[PDB]
Amino acid sequence: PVWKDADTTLFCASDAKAYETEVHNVWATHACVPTDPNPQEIHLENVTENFNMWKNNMVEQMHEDIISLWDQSLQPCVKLTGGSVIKQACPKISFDPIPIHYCTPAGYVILKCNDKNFNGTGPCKNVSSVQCTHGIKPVVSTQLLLNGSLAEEEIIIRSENLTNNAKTIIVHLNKSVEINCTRPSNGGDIRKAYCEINGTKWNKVLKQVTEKLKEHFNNKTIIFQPPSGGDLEITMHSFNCRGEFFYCNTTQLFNNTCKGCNGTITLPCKIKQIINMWQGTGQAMYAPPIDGKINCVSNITGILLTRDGGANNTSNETFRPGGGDMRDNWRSELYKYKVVQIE
Ligand SMILES: NCC(=O)N1CCN(C(=O)N2C[C@H](CO)C[C@H](C(=O)Nc3ccc(Cl)c(F)c3)C2)CC1
Ligand SMILES: *[C@@H]1O[C@H](CO)[C@@H](O)[C@H](O)[C@H]1NC(C)=O
Ligand SMILES: *[C@@H]1O[C@H](CO)[C@@H](O)[C@H](O)[C@H]1NC(C)=O
Ligand SMILES: *[C@@H]1O[C@H](CO)[C@@H](O)[C@H](O)[C@H]1NC(C)=O
Ligand SMILES: *[C@@H]1O[C@H](CO)[C@@H](O)[C@H](O)[C@H]1NC(C)=O
Ligand SMILES: *[C@@H]1O[C@H](CO)[C@@H](O)[C@H](O)[C@H]1NC(C)=O
Ligand SMILES: *[C@@H]1O[C@H](CO)[C@@H](O)[C@H](O)[C@H]1NC(C)=O
Ligand SMILES: *[C@@H]1O[C@H](CO)[C@@H](O)[C@H](O)[C@H]1NC(C)=O
Ligand SMILES: *[C@@H]1O[C@H](CO)[C@@H](O)[C@H](O)[C@H]1NC(C)=O
Ligand SMILES: *[C@@H]1O[C@H](CO)[C@@H](O)[C@H](O)[C@H]1NC(C)=O
Ligand SMILES: *[C@@H]1O[C@H](CO)[C@@H](O)[C@H](O)[C@H]1NC(C)=O
Repeated sequence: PVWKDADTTLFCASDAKAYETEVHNVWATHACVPTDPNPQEIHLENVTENFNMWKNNMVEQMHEDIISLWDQSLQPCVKLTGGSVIKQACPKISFDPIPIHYCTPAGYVILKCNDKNFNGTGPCKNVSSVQCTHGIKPVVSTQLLLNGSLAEEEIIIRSENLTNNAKTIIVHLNKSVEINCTRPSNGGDIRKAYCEINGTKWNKVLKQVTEKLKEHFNNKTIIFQPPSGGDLEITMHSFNCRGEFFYCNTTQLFNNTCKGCNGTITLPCKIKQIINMWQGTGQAMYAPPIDGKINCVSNITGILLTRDGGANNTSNETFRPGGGDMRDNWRSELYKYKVVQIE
């Protein structure tokens, strides 16, 4: 059985619950099938295959799915896509992502790279074939990748072209770092929140990230700086928790000084009603946050970085956190997968 590289229309599988009102469950109930009860990958003996996580149509297909899911599930009170102003009801929803499997139709298979040091591009020497990917949670965020999978050996640097500073860098961690975010109790500032992180763990992992980046940039000095301009979605770590949009200041995470800084790091945050959408250009206005304690505990599993340009003539490389193109979030999980057509 031989194959060739090809794109095709995939379908999706999930474990959505019948009567759950959570928006991810409802969308999967009507747009996905139940997950494969007996999956078994086929190892391809002595096969080496090339992959390119930055040129992978699975990413675009997942992007279209998550756009469609958010479009049917989140209802803003006011939607402003340039000039036009749509007003409607904005009930609060139940929101928590569930795993989605992407699967091939007849005549196609997914090749899976099992190399534990695979960086996302180039050859792979331990290859298997599957009918479906694993369950991928579609977490929308900027700056930090949340609730993903971990690199199995070392910290992995991913980029389409590291020399080109316009190309985003995905840092894939091998040890997750918890981020615990709370909008407490109540009143009438209901938007003020905070995220707590173990500073010992975070600064240890950041140290390891800098050393790994030194390996790629001629043992140069590595400097982290906060973003340099942009809207709040770019300059802040943005994510959705229980349907509410949190914006968190990550200045204390990207400080090169760390000494007397081994305690809990408290990130100031705020819940925003007016957000610049990631699906398409436009603003959306939601209703004020629900009452009660709003809390999310997540795993930081990767970091999105942009390297500063114009530093060739210096001894430093400066890196800033940088989300915005949600495709890279899906890429960080689909990197090991590629679709081929069974000849
Ligand atoms: N047309 C194809 C395309 O690629 N895009 C369409 C338009 N986009 C955009 O304008 N921005 C800029 C905007 C700031 O100005 C922030 C956008 C963004 O990340 N928002 C965002 C919202 C909520 C959450 Cl929870 C989140 F984590 C992120 C990217 C998205 C990119
Ligand atoms: C290939 O990958 C598998 C995981 O699917 C794992 O046992 C190991 O990393 C490799 N095994 C062999 C026999 O090469
Ligand atoms: C990934 O590995 C390939 C070798 O297969 C190499 O050519 C490429 O530059 C690597 N990229 C990074 C970011 O390490
Ligand atoms: C967080 O990470 C731990 C180990 O790193 C893992 O066991 C746990 O399932 C992760 N939590 C989530 C929500 O993925
Ligand atoms: C993670 O990777 C780094 C190298 O980048 C290594 O020093 C460290 O020991 C690894 N941690 C684990 C838990 O494997
Ligand atoms: C990578 O980027 C650098 C700088 O933009 C460029 O000189 C080089 O040709 C690029 N390599 C590829 C394969 O595009
Ligand atoms: C998260 O933080 C809240 C308040 O700061 C605390 O009550 C809760 O126990 C924390 N949970 C974890 C898992 O750290
Ligand atoms: C913080 O991280 C360190 C090292 O990972 C760990 O020993 C400690 O239990 C964690 N929690 C606190 C409260 O220090
Ligand atoms: C984050 O906090 C620092 C001070 O703690 C402040 O200077 C900075 O403006 C804040 N970030 C944003 C995007 O407002
Ligand atoms: C990460 O997973 C935990 C457990 O499933 C969940 O409570 C949390 O809300 C998730 N975080 C995000 C940002 O989806
Ligand atoms: C900066 O780096 C790029 C890619 O490595 C190179 O093409 C360019 O000549 C360098 N310096 C300047 C001043 O352009």
